[PDB]
Amino acid sequence: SYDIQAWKKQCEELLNLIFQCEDSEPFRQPVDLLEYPDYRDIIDTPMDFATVRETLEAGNYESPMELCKDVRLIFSNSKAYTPSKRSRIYSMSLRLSAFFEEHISSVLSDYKSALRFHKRN
Ligand SMILES: CCCCNC(=O)N1CCN(C(=O)c2ccc(C)o2)CC1
Repeated sequence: SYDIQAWKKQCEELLNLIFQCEDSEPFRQPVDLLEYPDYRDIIDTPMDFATVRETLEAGNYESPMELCKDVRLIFSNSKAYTPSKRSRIYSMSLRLSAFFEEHISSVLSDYKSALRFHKRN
């Protein structure tokens, strides 16, 4: 399965599944600084799933590893901003992270395998 370009549509489909998850609602658009006035005191690099989808559709990811780094930043931002491990929005992030990691692992493996096959000779 050595298609070097296959990751892009695989990531589009996984983003569609994440947008159908009720657990993604807080992560679909940038944090409102009006409602969370201290957000940018703590978070130096905002990230949301609409920004990830737009970056992918612009052709501004070279690899699924770059997309994976931005999605993991959504989750690390939620962990850094939460006042408690028992917060609603943080708990939604942990379930969504487990779902994302379960589905991205084959996308990364197949891409890296395809690149190794491309350089085989
Ligand atoms: C305007 C449409 C939604 C915008 N998102 C949004 O407001 N947030 C999601 C990110 N965030 C957190 O990760 C987080 C962790 C713990 C708590 C209370 O928030 C801050 C809130």
